Order: sequence, then C-alpha cells, then structure tokens
Amino acid sequence: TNILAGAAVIKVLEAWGVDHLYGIPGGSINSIMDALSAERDRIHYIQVRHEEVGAMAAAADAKLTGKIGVCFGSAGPGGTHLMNGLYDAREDHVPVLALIGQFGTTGMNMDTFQEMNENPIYADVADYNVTAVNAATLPHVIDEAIRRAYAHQGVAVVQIPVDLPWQQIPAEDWYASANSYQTPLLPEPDVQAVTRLTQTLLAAERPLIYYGIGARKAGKELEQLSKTLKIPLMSTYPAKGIVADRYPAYLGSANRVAQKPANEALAQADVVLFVGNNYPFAEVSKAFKNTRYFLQIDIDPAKLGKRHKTDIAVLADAQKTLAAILAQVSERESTPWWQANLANVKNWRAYLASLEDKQEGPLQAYQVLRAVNKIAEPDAIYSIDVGDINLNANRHLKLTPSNRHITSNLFATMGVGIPGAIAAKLNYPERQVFNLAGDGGASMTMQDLATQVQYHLPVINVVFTNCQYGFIKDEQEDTNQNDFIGVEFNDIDFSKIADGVHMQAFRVNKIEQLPDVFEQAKAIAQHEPVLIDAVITGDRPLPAEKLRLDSAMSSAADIEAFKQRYEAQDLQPLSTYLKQFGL
Amino acid sequence: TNILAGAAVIKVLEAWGVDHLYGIPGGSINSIMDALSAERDRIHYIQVRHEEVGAMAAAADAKLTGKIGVCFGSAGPGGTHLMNGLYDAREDHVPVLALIGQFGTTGMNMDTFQEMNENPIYADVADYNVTAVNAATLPHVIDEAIRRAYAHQGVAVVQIPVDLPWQQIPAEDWYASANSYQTPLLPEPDVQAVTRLTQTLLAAERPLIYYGIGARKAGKELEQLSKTLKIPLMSTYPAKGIVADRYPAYLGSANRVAQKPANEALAQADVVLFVGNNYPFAEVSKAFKNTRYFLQIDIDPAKLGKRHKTDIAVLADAQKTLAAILAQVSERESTPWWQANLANVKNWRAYLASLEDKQEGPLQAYQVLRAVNKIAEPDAIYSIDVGDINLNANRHLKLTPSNRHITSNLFATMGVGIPGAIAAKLNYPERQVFNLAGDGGASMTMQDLATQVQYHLPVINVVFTNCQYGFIKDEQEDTNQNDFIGVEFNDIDFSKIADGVHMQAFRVNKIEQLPDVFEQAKAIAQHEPVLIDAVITGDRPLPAEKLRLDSAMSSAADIEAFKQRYEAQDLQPLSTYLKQFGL
Amino acid sequence: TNILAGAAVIKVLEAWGVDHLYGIPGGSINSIMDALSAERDRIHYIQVRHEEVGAMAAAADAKLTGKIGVCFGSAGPGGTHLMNGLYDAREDHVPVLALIGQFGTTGMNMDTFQEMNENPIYADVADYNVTAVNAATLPHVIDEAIRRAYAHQGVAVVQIPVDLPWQQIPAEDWYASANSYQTPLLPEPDVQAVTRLTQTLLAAERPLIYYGIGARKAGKELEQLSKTLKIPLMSTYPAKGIVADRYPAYLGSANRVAQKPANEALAQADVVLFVGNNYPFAEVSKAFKNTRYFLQIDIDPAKLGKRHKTDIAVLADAQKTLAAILAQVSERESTPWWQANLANVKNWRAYLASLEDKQEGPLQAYQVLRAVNKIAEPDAIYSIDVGDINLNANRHLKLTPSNRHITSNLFATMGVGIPGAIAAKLNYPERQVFNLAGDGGASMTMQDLATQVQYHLPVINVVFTNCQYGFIKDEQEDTNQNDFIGVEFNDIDFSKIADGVHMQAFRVNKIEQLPDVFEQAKAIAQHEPVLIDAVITGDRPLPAEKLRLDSAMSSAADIEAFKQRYEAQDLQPLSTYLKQFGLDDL
Ligand SMILES: Cc1cc2nc3c(=O)[nH]c(=O)nc-3n(C[C@H](O)[C@H](O)[C@H](O)COP(=O)(O)OP(=O)(O)OC[C@H]3O[C@@H](n4cnc5c(N)ncnc54)[C@H](O)[C@@H]3O)c2cc1C
Ligand SMILES: Cc1cc2nc3c(=O)[nH]c(=O)nc-3n(C[C@H](O)[C@H](O)[C@H](O)COP(=O)(O)OP(=O)(O)OC[C@H]3O[C@@H](n4cnc5c(N)ncnc54)[C@H](O)[C@@H]3O)c2cc1C
Ligand SMILES: Cc1cc2nc3c(=O)[nH]c(=O)nc-3n(C[C@H](O)[C@H](O)[C@H](O)COP(=O)(O)OP(=O)(O)OC[C@H]3O[C@@H](n4cnc5c(N)ncnc54)[C@H](O)[C@@H]3O)c2cc1C
Ligand SMILES: CC1=C(CCOP(=O)(O)OP(=O)(O)O)S/C(=C(\C)O)N1Cc1cnc(C)nc1N
Ligand SMILES: CC1=C(CCOP(=O)(O)OP(=O)(O)O)S/C(=C(\C)O)N1Cc1cnc(C)nc1N
Ligand SMILES: CC1=C(CCOP(=O)(O)OP(=O)(O)O)S/C(=C(\C)O)N1Cc1cnc(C)nc1N
Ligand SMILES: [Mg+2]
Ligand SMILES: [Mg+2]
Ligand SMILES: [Mg+2]
Repeated sequence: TNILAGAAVIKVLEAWGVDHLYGIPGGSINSIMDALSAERDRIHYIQVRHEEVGAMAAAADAKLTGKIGVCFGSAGPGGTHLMNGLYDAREDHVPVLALIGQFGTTGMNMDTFQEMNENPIYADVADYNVTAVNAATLPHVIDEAIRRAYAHQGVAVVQIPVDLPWQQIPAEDWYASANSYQTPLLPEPDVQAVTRLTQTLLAAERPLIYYGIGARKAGKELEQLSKTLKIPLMSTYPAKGIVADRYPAYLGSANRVAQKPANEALAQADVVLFVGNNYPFAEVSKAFKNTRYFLQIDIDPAKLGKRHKTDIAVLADAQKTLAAILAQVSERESTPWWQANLANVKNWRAYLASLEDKQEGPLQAYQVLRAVNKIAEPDAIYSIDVGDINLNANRHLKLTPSNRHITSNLFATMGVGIPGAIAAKLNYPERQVFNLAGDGGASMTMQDLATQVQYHLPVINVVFTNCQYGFIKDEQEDTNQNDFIGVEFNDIDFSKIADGVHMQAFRVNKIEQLPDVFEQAKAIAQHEPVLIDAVITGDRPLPAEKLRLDSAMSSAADIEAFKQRYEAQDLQPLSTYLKQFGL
Repeated sequence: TNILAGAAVIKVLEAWGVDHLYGIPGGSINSIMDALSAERDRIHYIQVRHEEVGAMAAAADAKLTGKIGVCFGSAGPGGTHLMNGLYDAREDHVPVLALIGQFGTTGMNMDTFQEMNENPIYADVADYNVTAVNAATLPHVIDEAIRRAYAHQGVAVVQIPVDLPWQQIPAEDWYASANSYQTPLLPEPDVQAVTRLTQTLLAAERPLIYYGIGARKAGKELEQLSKTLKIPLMSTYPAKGIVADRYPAYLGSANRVAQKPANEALAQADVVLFVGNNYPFAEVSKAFKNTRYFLQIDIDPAKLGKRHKTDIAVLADAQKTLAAILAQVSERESTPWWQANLANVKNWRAYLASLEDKQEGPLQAYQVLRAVNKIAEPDAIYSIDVGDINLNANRHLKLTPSNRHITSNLFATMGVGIPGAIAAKLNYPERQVFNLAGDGGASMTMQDLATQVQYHLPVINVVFTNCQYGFIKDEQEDTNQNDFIGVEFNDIDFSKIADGVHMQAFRVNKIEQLPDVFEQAKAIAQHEPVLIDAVITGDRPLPAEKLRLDSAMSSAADIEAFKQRYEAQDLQPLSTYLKQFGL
Repeated sequence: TNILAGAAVIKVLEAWGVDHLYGIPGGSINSIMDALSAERDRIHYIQVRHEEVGAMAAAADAKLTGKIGVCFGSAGPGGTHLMNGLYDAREDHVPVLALIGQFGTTGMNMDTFQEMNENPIYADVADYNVTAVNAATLPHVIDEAIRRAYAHQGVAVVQIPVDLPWQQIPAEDWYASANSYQTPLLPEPDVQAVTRLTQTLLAAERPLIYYGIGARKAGKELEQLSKTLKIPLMSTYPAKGIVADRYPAYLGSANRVAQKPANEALAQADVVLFVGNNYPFAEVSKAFKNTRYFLQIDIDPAKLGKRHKTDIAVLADAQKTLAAILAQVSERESTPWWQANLANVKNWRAYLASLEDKQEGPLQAYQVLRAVNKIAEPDAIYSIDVGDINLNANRHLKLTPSNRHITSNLFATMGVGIPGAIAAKLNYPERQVFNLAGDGGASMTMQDLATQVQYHLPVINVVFTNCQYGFIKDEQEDTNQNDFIGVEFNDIDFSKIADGVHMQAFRVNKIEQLPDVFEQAKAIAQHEPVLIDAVITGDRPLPAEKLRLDSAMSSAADIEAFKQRYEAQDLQPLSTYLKQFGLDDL
C-alpha cells in the first residue's frame, strides 16, 4: 500500500503540530494544494493576498509561540514575494519553513514558462535550502527542514517540483521525527563565575542591569534584584514588558526607540550587567564608552564579549543565573544613585502623561496611544509596524508580563503590522489583538486587511496617518543638506480602504473624537476586525538621543529651542537629580 | 575643486539620459536622496508606496523605450522588496539599474541595525552586483553598472554605503561613458543560407511563419510575405500587434494564452519559419512534433537550434532577413491551405464577436474588453497584469503597429499592471494608457494607485473582479483530485479602494452599464487617473489547448459538453475547412 | 528503441566536435565514465592527476583553438578542485563545459557520503549552472550548456546525479544543436566615425597605437599603419606576437610585465588609439592621465569608454576598422617623435641582448630564455606559468604571428604552465611546445608531469628555480616595512621530480651548460617529454615601472644604484632621444 507523497508531507506537518500555514496557489504548487485540500479538518490553510504577508505571518507565529511558522509561494514570483518575511525570520532568529513551487522534473532546465533554477534565490536567507528531486524522500526532506529550522533558529526552504507530491510512495516507509523533539536540560549556572560577577555588580557606585529578550523568563528576578539591591533597570526595546512599565525603576530603552532616563543613566553608569542582550547599537553609538566594568550573561557562546570588552561573561540561562544572584544577596538601603534615577523617571513619565492627557485639539500620536491603553485588555497582544510607531509605542504603551508585542526587530521591514496581527489572532482567538501601524507601513500590506475579513479575525487596526515617512523625514532633517525628498506624500483614507475590503472603520482627526470611536472599536472587535485611521500632526517626537536640557552640556539657546519644540519645558536633565541627592 | 560623490552619481545618470527613477527613502540611502533633491529640474524622482512597484516600473520603462530603467531601495527590506521587478527585468532581458542602501563603511560588519552583507542577496538576479567601497570610484561603478546592464540586457545592482555619497571627490576626475554608446552596424544577412531557407519555405505544402518580438521591426515584411506567398502568420503572445490583429491571415498565438486557429494550424504545418522567437512551451508542449522542416532566424547564437532541431538557422536581424526573402520571391496563387486557414480565422473571430456583442445581462470579461476597444485611441498603450487577463486581452484587444502592450512575459509576476501603466504615462504623457488587471494582481500592488494620483498620471485602470485566482482555479479543475483551494476569495470593491487613494472610480456588474461608464472614464482620463471595477462572472474562457470540436478526435458527448460550456456551438474544427478546400 | 542517456550525452559532445576531455573518475560520475568507455574510439578521455589540471587544460584548449574545452570532477572534492581552472576560463572569457558528479536522485538531500547541494558551489563562476533532474532531458541540458558557453564566452556547469546516465531514454527524441552553431556577427565600422578617428590620429603630435588581443586578426594592418604613418606600436602583454617582436617600432607592453620603451612613450603620448584592448591597469596606474585624445575600437559595447573617456568610439571589428583606416591614408614623412622612439627601442633591445649574450658564469633567467629561442621552431607554442616568467618571457621571447603563447591572463593562477602545455600538444602534435614555469608555479601542478609521460606528449618543460616567489619578494621589497616573509624557500630538484614520473631531465646552474642541454632536449622532444631545471640567480629583473635613469627625475645616487643592480649602464632614458630630435621631455 501506497500514499501520495504530498499526503505524507502534510502528515509530517501535522506530526510537528503545525496548526495553520499561509500562501497563494499556482500550478507549480497545486499538488501540495491538493494534499492540503484533503486535510482541512487538521491543518488550516490561510490564503493571503500577497505572499510577503504569508511569510511575515509565519515569522510572527514563531515569534509568538516558539513553534515553527509555515508559508509557501508558487514558482518564481510567488516565492520571491516571501523574501521580506524570510529575512525577518532570519534576523529575528525564529524557525520558519518555506515551500517553493517548481516546474515538474520533466521540464526543469528546459527554459520553460516561469521555470528557473530557484535554489540560488534562497541561498543567502536560508539555513537549509534544497531542491527536492525524489518523491519517496520528500517527507524526510520536509522533516529535515523543520528539524533544522528549530535547531538553528532560522529559515528552511524546500523547492518542490510539482510532479513529486502526486507520485505514490510506499505507505509504511516515511516518518516524522517530531516525537524525538525536546528541549535541553542545562547545568546550573557556573558557581564561581556568578559569585564573582555578583561582587563586581554590588561594589559599583552607579550600577545598571540592562536586559534583552533573552531574559524573557526572568521578569520576576529582574524586578526583585532591582528592588532589593537598589539597581535601576533598562532594556532593549523588544524587552519592554518583561518587567511592567509601571515599575518605578524601569528606565526604558536606549538610543532612539528609547526613553530619556535610560540614555542618561547609561552614560553615567560605572558597571553594567548585560543580560540576554544583543543590542545592535552598542559599538556604533559608543554606548559603553564610560563603563568601568561590563558583565554579561548569555546562553550563546557566539555572543560572549561581542558588544563590548567584557570583564566576566557567564555562559548560562538568564533566569537560572539571575535567580542564583538573588539567592546570594540581601537588602541594600536606598542610595543617591537609586533616588536620582527614581526622580528622573517620575519627571519623564509626567512629561509623557502631559502629552497623553490633552483633551481637545489637533490629534497627535500621543493621545491615540492613550486611547489604545484605555481600551486594552490586560493580556492584549500588539503587532507593531516599523517607523515612529516603534518610538511612540515604546514610550506610551503600558505593558505588563501578561502582554506580548512583536515587530520586525532587526531587519525592520515595514508592513509587518497586518500580518503579525493575523498570526496573533490565529494563535490566540480569545485574546485582544492590535495592529499599530504608520500610514507608510500599513500601505505596503493594506490588501491583507481583506484576510482579516475573510477569516473573521477581530483585529483592532490603528493607522497613524501623518502623510509622511516621519521616521525618515526626521533623519533627513538631521543629516541632509538639501530639501526633504520622498518623505511627505498624499493622503490615503484607510477608513475607505477598510470599507473596500468590507471592514468597519472610522477616521478621526481631533483629540475629543477618540473616546467614543475607541469604545465602538473595542465592541466591534468582539466579533469582527475594525480599523481606526488616526490623522495625526507632523510634530517630531522628542529625540532621546539628542537631548538639550543640561546647561553644562548645551547652550541656553539650544535648551530653549528644544523645550519649545518638544513641549518639554518641565523636563529636567538627570544631572539635576544627581545633584539633588549629592552626586 | 571638489564635488560630492553623490552629486557626481546623479550627473552620471543624467549623462545617460535617465529621465525618472523610483524608490522609497531611508537613512541608509539618504545621501543619494540628498543629491537627487538638488537635481529636481533634470531628473524626476517618483516616490512609490512599495519598492516592488518601483522595480516593476523601472523594468517597464526599459520594455517600452529601450532605455535603462532605474530604481532603488533602502538597506535590507527596501532592497529585498525590489525582487519581483528585478527578476522580471532579468527574465524579460531589459536593462535596469538598482541602487541598494547600505550602512556606512564605519559600521558595516558590526551587526548593527538593519546591517547585513547585502551582496549575496542580489547575486542570482544580477548581471553585475557590487558593493561600492570608495567615493572617488563610485561614479565609475555606476557608469559601469549602466554600461553592463545595456550590453548584457539585464540587471545591474550596486550596494552603496551611505557615507560615500557625502564625501568630496575631485571635480575633474569622474566621467560618464554615455557619449561612447552606440548600436552595431551589422553585415547583411548571410546570402546563401537565406536563399536555401527561402526554397524550403516555398516548397512546403502547409507553411507557417511563427514570429516573436525579435521581429518587432519587421511587421511590414511579415504581412507582405504572408500576403504574397499565401502563408499564414502566427506569433508569440507578446508579439501580438506587430502585425495588426485585423489582418485576415493572423492566426494568433499557441498554447493557452492562445487562439484556436494558431494551435490547430501549427499541428498540421509541415514547415515552420521560427523568427525572433524564444517560445518557452516548444519542448514541453511538443509543439513541433509533426513539423517536417524547421527554419530559424535569430540574432542571438545562444538561440540557434535551441527550441527544436533546426534544418537551417540563420544568424541575422529579423527585419533585414525577411526583407531579403521578400526581395527574392513573388506572388503565389491562393492555395487550399491558405483558404482553409482564412476560413478558420473568420469562424473564430465570429465566435469572439458573439461574446463581445451581447448587450445586456451578467457582465463577462468579453464585454469589458469590447468596451475598452470602443474607447481606445489608435496609439494606446496597455499595461497588462498576469492571469486570465492575458488570455482574454490576447483574444479581444484589437491592436495595430501603433499600439504597445507589456506584461511580465516570462517571470509572470502578478502586480505589474499598475507599475507598467505608471511607467507608460511617465514616458508618454500624451498617449492613452490602460492598466488591465485581474483582482488578484491588482490587489498585490493596489497601494500604488496612490502614485498615479500623486503624480497626476491619467491611467485608465480596469479591474476584472471575479473573486477568484481564475487562471489557477482552471488549472486545479484540470489537475487536482480534491476540492478547489485558495482560488475563490472574498470581494474587494476597488471603486472604494480608488476612493481611498482619492481617484475617481466606478463599479459595474451588468453589460448594459458599460458604455456610459467607459465614456465617463475616457473623459476623466484626459486629466486624472480613473478606475473601473468590473464585476465579472466565473465562466471559464474557452481553452484553446483542450479543444473538443473534431469528431475524428473527440467523442460526440465531449464535443456537446465543450460547445455548451464555452458558448461554442458555431465553432468548427480546422479539419472542416481543410476538407472543404480538398486537404 | 532506446539509448542510455549517458550514451546520448557523449554523442552530443561528439556532435559539437569535442576531441578530448579531462578528469578523474569517482563513483558519483561512473555512469558518464561508462559511456566514455564505450566511445573511446571517437572521443578521447585524458586522465589527469589533479582535477585543477583538467580544468586548466580545458581552458587552455579553448584559448588555443576556440573550441569549447571539457572537464569533469567527481562529487564534492573532485568538482571543487576544478575551481582555479574554471575561474581562469571565466576571467579569460573562453568557453568551458564542466560536468560535476552527484549522488543519485534517490539519495540526494539525505546527507549521505560526499553528498551536498552542489549548485551553490558553482553559482559565482558559471554563466550557466544547473543540476540535472531527468534523464530524457539530459542531452538537451548538455547541449544548452555548450551553446551558452560559446555564446557567452564562459563557463557552463552541469551537476549530474549518477543514476540519470544509466537510464534508458527514447533513441529518436534527443538532438544536438551543433549543426546550427554560428559565431557572433562582426559589426562594421561607421564610415564617418572612422574618418574622424583617422583625422584625430593624424593631427597628433605624439601618437601611439595600443592594441590588445581583440586585434589578433589585424597584425598586418597594425604593422602597415605604423610603417605608413610613422606611429609607434605598443600592446598588452597577451598581444605580444600579433606583430613580430622584430618590428623596430614595437615598443612592448606597459606597467610591470612590460618593456621600458612602452612605459616611457605612453607617458608622453597625446593621442592613443586603443584597439581590442581591456588593459586592466589603465585606471589604477593613471596610464592615460596626460592623454589629450583617446580613440577606441572594440566589438563589445560593455568596453566602450570603460578604461578612459573616449573622444571617438567605434563599435566594430578591429581588423575591419584598421583596414578602413589604412585604406584612407598615405605614406607620411618621419617625425621627431617617430625617430626618438625608434632610437629608444634600439637602446632597449641592445640591453636585453647584452643579458642574453653572456657565455659563462652564474645562470640567470635571461640566458635560459636565449637558449629557448635558439632551439625554438618558428611556429612554437608557449604555455607560460605566472610570476617573473611572464615578465622575462615578454622581454626575451622572439615571437612572430606564427607563434602562440598562453597564460592565465587576468585571474593569473599559478600552475597553468603544465596543463596549458598538455592542451597545446594534444591540439598541435606536430608543433613544438614549451612549458615555461617558475619553481613556485611548477610545484603547484608538478604531479601532472606524469600526464605528459602517460600520454606521450613531448613537451619541453623549463623550470626557473630561484628558490623564491620572486615576483612577490620584489613586491615586499617595494612595500613592506619588515623583513621578507614567505617568499624564500627550500630547493626542489625538478630533474629528480621528473625522474620520479619517468621523464628525462637535466639540471643546470651555469650559463656555459645551456647549449648542450638544450640541444639534447630539442632532440628528446621529437618523441618524449623532457624537463630542464634551470637554477637561476635571485637577481631582480629591471622594473620598467620604476626606472631610475633620468637625472631630471632621479638622484645620481639612485641612478648609480639602478644601473649597477640591473646591469643597465648602457640604458638611456627616452628623454635623451627626445632631446636629440628637438622635443621636450614633456
Ligand atoms: C524602527 C526600529 C528601531 C529600533 N531602534 C532601537 C533602539 O533605538 N533601541 C533599542 O533598544 N532597540 C531598537 N530596535 C530593536 C533593535 O534593532 C534590536 O532588535 C534590539 O535592541 C535587540 O534586542 P534584544 O537584545 O532583546 O534581542 P536579540 O537581538 O534577539 O538578542 C537576544 C539575546 O538573548 C540571548 N539569549 C536568548 N535566550 C537566552 C537565555 N535563555 N538566557 C540567556 N541569554 C539568552 C541571545 O543569545 C541574544 O544575545 C529598533 C527596532 C525597530 C523596528
Ligand atoms: C500568464 C502568462 C501566460 C503565458 N502563456 C503564453 C502562451 O500560452 N503562449 C504564448 O505565446 N506566450 C505565452 N506567454 C508568454 C511566454 O511566457 C513567452 O514570454 C513568449 O511566448 C515568448 O515570446 P517571444 O519569443 O516573442 O519573446 P522573447 O522570449 O523575448 O524572445 C525574443 C527572441 O527574439 C530574438 N531577437 C531579438 N532581437 C532580434 C532581432 N533583431 N532579430 C532577430 N531575432 C531577434 C531573441 O534573441 C529571442 O530569441 C505567457 C505570458 C503570461 C504572462
Ligand atoms: C603575472 C601577470 C602580470 C601581468 N601584468 C601585466 C602588465 O604589467 N601589463 C600588461 O599589458 N598585461 C599584464 N598582464 C595581463 C593583464 O592582466 C591583462 O590580461 C591584459 O593586459 C589584457 O590584454 P588584452 O586587452 O589584450 O585582452 P582582453 O582583456 O581579453 O581584452 C580583449 C579586448 O578585445 C576586444 N575584442 C575581442 N575581439 C575583438 C574584435 N574582433 N575586434 C575588436 N575588439 C575585439 C574585447 O571586447 C576586449 O575588450 C599580466 C599577466 C600576468 C599573468
Ligand atoms: C521608509 C522607512 C520608514 C518610514 C515608515 O513610515 P510610516 O508612515 O509607516 O511611519 P511614521 O514614521 O510616518 O509614523 S522607517 C524605516 C526604517 C526604520 O528602516 N524605513 C525604511 C524602510 C523602507 N522600506 C521598507 C520595506 N522597510 C523599511 N524599514
Ligand atoms: C496566482 C496566479 C495567478 C492568478 C491571477 O489571479 P487574478 O485574479 O489576478 O486574475 P484572474 O485569472 O482571476 O483573472 S496567474 C499566475 C500564474 C500565471 O503564474 N499565478 C501564480 C502567481 C503567484 N504569485 C505571484 C506574485 N505571481 C504569480 N504569477
Ligand atoms: C605567489 C605568487 C607569485 C609567485 C610565483 O613564484 P614562482 O616561483 O612560480 O615564480 P618567480 O617569480 O619566482 O619566477 S606571482 C602571483 C601573482 C602574479 O598573483 N602570486 C600570487 C598567487 C598565489 N597563489 C596562486 C595559486 N596564484 C597566484 N597568482
Ligand atoms: Mg507615516
Ligand atoms: Mg481574479
Ligand atoms: Mg620562483
């Protein structure tokens, strides 16, 4: 007895627990489609409107759940449309399987219609990249691709000649290795290295703990170390929410998608504990130029001493190590450094609240995000696009350990807001999901609003319409000699786009319109997707990387101009608080 | 004295006559943007909403004019979004320059934000693919890229570290080699090979001339050879219009994007003259299995004998060679083969007119295309997307040598209708331009309807809304065991999408609505873009590759079913006409 | 009726006129081997000892005859050993087909022994690079590969799963397109452009004609234009021999593999006619910085204005264009520029002759090459390795249009001497063939001396043993601040290496030993290969790019030292001759 090789392939996906997958059919992938069609009760095919959205959504599946995302594209242009999502998966180091259609083996290398050597297309993006040439081994090739994508935390691509999945293979021969999958049991953290790290951290005058998403399991330990030891916390932007934003000694993130207290404290710190962190600005921004001792905890040998010369680098799990530090320390009294940082945070949060709390007038991004906070459930998931929204969401969203947020962290491809929200709702139908996107990024993937409608995925889409590539406009202001170019453009009314895909929607341009529109959207999203198009000003958000508040550092004229432009008259530089507490 | 290297780069583009270029800015390409900004009077930057549209439009520029198209993308995701247009340019062998942003040289290889080794990304698509590393040589690298793209008829990609274009270089050193550019003067066509080819063609009983776009300069000679010698003409789909469609011995194209008379005649022909033709279905469809002698004229040695064993292959220009054949032949009387083919064409065109000429009822693609014909100017340009529209446009558009039509011929990427129309209008502001697209393809690039609005490009967009990937649905009907999957989807109202980008638009779903809506669109398009969303039936167009009309070939039951489904009761098989004239 | 797919593939090779091919067998290519075995009366397999030599020989085949060269390698390491020869073919733009073994389709992607995805290995080097996946289409894929390698003048690679050539396919379906082959059309010169070019050339005060191997069919026209118009000639190194070296207005080549008169004249010229030339040093050496007008003739649009901005560019065949120039000019009187160059060339040739004509004492490269000239037939072929030998052979070999010489022109892979000579003797059994190689380069491919013995290929191998990478030592002298490193090494006695592979050989270290050894070698090579291991001094050849002879440019002390080191006491700078005829050292 026999099975179609394509049926076996789908049974390999099922064995690995793949719930849903994305793509667009074509003749060159119609034999995989045929196998999917017979298996609708167990694996859910999501037909997207552009293959990039399928690839992005597959990456987001893995970001959210840790479970391999799966997408496909038809030969030639279907597969090449996957690229921005495949590169997102590579750079955000999440497991994705991509299946690429190909001409049957009898026509390959004949220069026939939309027939090319597809293997070189995927060689750079992929950890594993093969053209299948045999039906009987095709289940194994798919199984190998999955196992490698997991092991290597990246993209596996298989090009499949369309004849192979329609061939019969022996039913009893193929298997999946999902049953062997497991996670490692690790030794405890290296005892003598962690005692020595702890002493250096505690001997510091101006310590900081600076964590990334490698510390995602360690929020409790981070907050209790901070509180016990009187050591402020700062994070990478993606690590926002691992410790609740409300924690009074959470400084935020550094650089540009950043918060003032974090930049200022980092410049003064004498010892940094760098935990589960691969901050890509470390060298180029000279972040640690002032730092006396640099301590690291990371799971990956490839990261040890990577971002700065490191005094002690412990190769270990973040949680296990932070718990072992906590077990060997006890209460320290409040210090001037602690108090200064607490005061600086309070001043900064008062500034952000002042922006949020306006009640009437021309709409700014700040109030839109307040309105999101007001309708957000405590375990909401945020799919965030790329641009000023990362900066503004990082400052204004009030996250806790119960939330999740995702974006394209390092490749930073625009357009991910829509697909990330699709993936979030497919994985978590009972959780509230937002897509927060700028107009530029929403434009790029707008057609897949129709996918939210088609699959009845009740996403709350919020488009920030400034008629600009605002993040880039600000860059041009900073660097370019000549006039702005390519950064200001003509309006798109996304409420009308939504109507065109048969999604309920609203457009607002005044602060006073927000509460009722957001309450209506909250309610619609109990059953159907909704879109709010928020027409916002072109005001530049405060640049945390170019602060002009300290009269020892900047001219009075520069400070007065900065305070005026950024509504920052009541912000004080960290040096004010350092002086206040005697530093 | 010095010049900024970026300014010199723009002066190289200007020297080569580049009128317009496409892309989206980013920090990693802001120094090229800065140079563009100072040169708005001479080179016109078109800000697109998705970089794929810029790449597609650059390819279309070259398809239309023969002059290198230029696009750019920012580091990482900007550039990877170009791919579908770059592969279109490679496969349609037209010259395109792509500029890719990159991190400055001081941060390359530091694993910083959106910083990667970009060179491997482009290695497969590109004829020339380099990362610039020096400012003083950067003008030369761009000049080299252009000269190679032209010489090699393909894609040149340059990755540009953002620091380089802001560096000063000596003003007097750089140059462009546009002044050296020229086209070759060729020998005349090989005398003895062309006399011998001519004899074999004339000795045939059932000759055909089968040309592609390499014969684009030879329409007059093709038609006069056909008329003088009594030899029917057939073409590749892209070669439609080189000879007017109204010519009574034009059979159409073969395979699927095809016309019945061409498929039927090709199966009977004893001698084929294959001219300027690289038909990719030749081998896989066994097109020439019956052919006794196969004669070829091509300019490219790589094509000689490529598609079939060739009796005589002349390496020469198509026009020069066809004129030399014409100069050595004279009138032949009408033959039975000629008469049979003329009768078959007349029968086929009566069938297509019967579809077009319905006046009321549920709208089909056939009447939409009649309505296009009725408002089309004699020199209109058609940008055609990918799907059933290629099949239907090929049958119904009434083209002449004065028209142009473009699509993604061989890569066949969906989404090209919008960008191709943008490029057409930018090159030919005084010519009428259509974008004919299916709903699937229009969806993929829909956001760049806003670019037509922004640049006041008066395209007539016609969307064929069947709520299907119809071309693929029909494939699944033919091959798939299990139920249709991924090929039927939820409506998008493109009149509402158009309203959202501030474009006038109409939606129609009945035949009787067409005349007034098309007349309004014709008039609007004297000054602004317009969109018609044509809601059409799901009727399958007649499959020219699966004819069931000949009672010696097919069962009576199969013929009756085919005639019913395709409204083909009055079509006769070619054998009827062959018999009528005694063959 | 059926044929094995492998048999059909070999038939495709035969239809395309392939006489011989190179490689080393392995399990992963044994089905092609089986087909070759059956066809050994009609196509000839040459088993090499390292696959790089097969690839290099295939490239050399194409360089010599214009016929596609064919090589193969087994899966994994057999194929990756081809690389240096494949990049040689790419960079020297000659057609080569490379067949790469692969695991059968039933074990591909199983991570079995020697089994990998081979397609990405070849993506950069190859114009065409495919893995075959079907037996019935395999003959076409090979046919396509050959046709594109020719049309695109580069490398085509096909990875062949070993099961496919053992499958039966229909006998009647496959074909080769060899019957349809043609070479690219030769474009013709625009009449008015050629007249304007001519007018500019003839208005020049200090003209030069500077040709490369694109002018290989135009030697008669080049030499007659030079004589009629009184315009000196210079060439790229590879273009040596297109015009006989004897011609008194042949200046040589520029840069380093160069002759003094060419460098000096190029620095003074006001108009250059750059014909069939892609000189890779143009920009980096600032060759044309002071050239007033630059006139170019090339058949490739990718080259026009590449190396300097053109004043007139002609997209046409060199010999047609040069003939059209010649047809519209008449004899001109001598000029001061002409006579200054003629005198400079005599002075230079007298210097080279002085080095060649020593009769006793420590052996130098110069006398070895004189001894080669003394036994060389007028239609000899030279396969030249990479290093100082390019420099010395360029100066001393006395070539004419009847000769051929080849090296790795642009990739410049060492080791090509031995495989190029193998190829030469296979293609030209009745012509004398030399392999001129340094010790470093000969070392790299030494084992394939055995191939010359095995196939009875009577090459005259001459190894220049300095116990150095001399060309690189001289670079370190010029740039490096610290002591020499990696450039001086232990001796290898290549006469003993030759004995080990069963080749007759000689070792010499004194000038007076040369005549008798070279006569013996000439006679041995009527029937069998031979090797001469010439133990030469570590003297640096005169650096034509760093002349120290003109007291207007250089210190007396530096001139003194130059003359002493290079035995150059009798050399004059070009300015001496310019001044004699009334011209300024511009
Ligand atoms: C438009 C845009 C702008 C941005 N600019 C900023 C910015 O200004 N500031 C900013 O902070 N970010 C910014 N980013 C994000 C930035 O590019 C990086 O992605 C981010 O700073 C790196 O975060 P990370 O170190 O948490 O994650 P990763 O880079 O994923 O690193 C995780 C680290 O944790 C380690 N690890 C994993 N598991 C464990 C474990 N169990 N125990 C220990 N170690 C472990 C890994 O080995 C790795 O070193 C921006 C993003 C966007 C979209
Ligand atoms: C959805 C879709 C389906 C399609 N299916 C069909 C189909 O069923 N039928 C069909 O016909 N097409 C079809 N096509 C197009 C098809 O893929 C090929 O692109 C087309 O058939 C090849 O046309 P061509 O030979 O004219 O062009 P090219 O492939 O561009 O070849 C041009 C040839 O002309 C030669 N040449 C160039 N200049 C000269 C000169 N001056 N003199 C002499 N020779 C010269 C070239 O060397 C080359 O061989 C389809 C397209 C799409 C989008
Ligand atoms: C160790 C070493 C050092 C070297 N250093 C030197 C050096 O110092 N000096 C030196 O001169 N060389 C040197 N070379 C060689 C050098 O690298 C180049 O290969 C050589 O200078 C280029 O020669 P070319 O232009 O003749 O050949 P190619 O680069 O092959 O160019 C031939 C040109 O002719 C054109 N063409 C072809 N056919 C025609 C036709 N029918 N009509 C018109 N145009 C045609 C082509 O399009 C092309 O532009 C060295 C080689 C080695 C091994
Ligand atoms: C244009 C752009 C950006 C503008 C985004 O404009 P938006 O309108 O979406 O957002 P806003 O800033 O106006 O609120 S940010 C981005 C950087 C971070 O890389 N780039 C570059 C960019 C360009 N193209 C793609 C596909 N992805 C990218 N990241
Ligand atoms: C889905 C699809 C097609 C459906 C196009 O649907 P449309 O709705 O645009 O057109 P219609 O047929 O319904 O009128 S045709 C195409 C083939 C020719 O390649 N494919 C495959 C395809 C898939 N993805 C991209 C980007 N380009 C492609 N060509
Ligand atoms: C080492 C060396 C050279 C030394 C050759 O030493 P030889 O001993 O062969 O020659 P000689 O100069 O001593 O007479 S020349 C060459 C340059 C031109 O590229 N290189 C670099 C080189 C290094 N490795 C290989 C395979 N090929 C090369 N060309
Ligand atoms: Mg915006
Ligand atoms: Mg459709
Ligand atoms: Mg040596």
